[PDB]
Amino acid sequence: SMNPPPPETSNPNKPKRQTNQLQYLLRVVLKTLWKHQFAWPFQQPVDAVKLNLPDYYKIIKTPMDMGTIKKRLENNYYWNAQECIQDFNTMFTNCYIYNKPGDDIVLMAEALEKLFLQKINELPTEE
Ligand SMILES: CC(=O)NCCCCn1c2c(c3ccccc31)C(=O)NCC2
Repeated sequence: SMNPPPPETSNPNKPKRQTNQLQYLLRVVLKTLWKHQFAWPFQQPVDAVKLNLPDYYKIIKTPMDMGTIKKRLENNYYWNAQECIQDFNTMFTNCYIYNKPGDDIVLMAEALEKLFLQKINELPTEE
């Protein structure tokens, strides 16, 4: 029923790159999803305490959220686009794994994931 530490957003000994696909992931993908009317449940780690979800971190062992992803992008945590794409997919999958099918939160994730897929379909070829 307690919150775990959040996912890592800083690690000096992880090698890093700043690149055109990662720049698109920030400027196009993350920013598109972040501004959406259904983004708010996804903008920070799940607070299982305040939200009264004592089983959340029993079920979800790979937490991920857009606040973490935004920090990772802005703070140059990633080596490649696939790492970031994986974080988005983990976020969506967690939502579908935890929640009751058909609930509002699932519909919210689906709306964001539709846009995610639309944007990553046009991920640029690397420079
Ligand atoms: C991103 C994520 O999966 N968070 C965990 C659930 C957070 C609490 N919560 C819920 C619903 C919901 C809807 C909107 C915000 C928070 C919500 C809803 O539809 N079913 C009940 C749970």
